[PDB]
Amino acid sequence: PQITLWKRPLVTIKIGGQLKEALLDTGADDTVIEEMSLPGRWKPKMIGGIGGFIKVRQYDQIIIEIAGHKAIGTVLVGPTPVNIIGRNLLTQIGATLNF
Amino acid sequence: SFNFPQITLWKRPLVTIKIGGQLKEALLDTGADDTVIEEMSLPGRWKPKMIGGIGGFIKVRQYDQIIIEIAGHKAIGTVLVGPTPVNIIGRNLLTQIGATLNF
Ligand SMILES: CC(C)(C)NC(=O)[C@@H]1C[C@@H]2CCCC[C@@H]2CN1C[C@@H](O)[C@H](Cc1ccccc1)NC(=O)[C@H](CC(N)=O)NC(=O)c1ccc2ccccc2n1
Ligand SMILES: [Cl-]
Ligand SMILES: [Cl-]
Repeated sequence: PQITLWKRPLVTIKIGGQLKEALLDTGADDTVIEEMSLPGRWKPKMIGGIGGFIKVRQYDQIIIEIAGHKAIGTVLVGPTPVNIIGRNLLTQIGATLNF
Repeated sequence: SFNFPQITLWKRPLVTIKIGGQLKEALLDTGADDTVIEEMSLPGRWKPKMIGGIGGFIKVRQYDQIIIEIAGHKAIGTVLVGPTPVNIIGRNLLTQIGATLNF
């Protein structure tokens, strides 16, 4: 619960019965995780980053545990190089950025 | 506090920065290794670099030892200049203003 930024802020997540590592990312609007199957229905979405846009699958109301905190919300699945926890779920677990 | 704000993440964590004499808005971004600013003029030597993120890579100019004011806090470090859609303050400078994640 107090994470400095001299290293990447990586945490463990539990999603679709798997443990994975993910990046706590205040610069991401959305949560984007590498290809895997999830227990739900999806719809298409386009999202942008540095370097253009990618197609992802949008899964709503997904149960995901981040550093032991449970969230239930939208997870995007697509060709990201790193699993990213964005503000939609950072807010659910009560994360803040402090000076 | 006003001098050391606790920033909630309901909205994008945007702040005012001053760089190269100019005021700009930038994103405080714990998920970025580097600080990347839109095309602008900076002094000194630079070297070309490729940096990547979600969509792929962009070519930037790397400048070292740049002074930047971030929400009124002084930080010095490398700044990459290039075709980023959003100015972002990455971990190399967030550490210099004592930023932490808390939950
Ligand atoms: C994740 C998504 C919802 C698409 N949002 C974003 O990606 C938004 C888009 C915004 C507008 C365009 C400019 C970027 C800002 C902030 N970003 C969030 C932002 O936090 C984003 C998230 C991220 C992390 C790691 C890998 C990829 C993507 N970081 C980045 O784009 C930074 C840029 C940099 N410093 O070089 N990338 C990295 O720090 C980084 C780290 C490891 C990597 C490994 C392999 C390939 C690329 C890698 N890039
Ligand atoms: Cl959500
Ligand atoms: Cl630096």
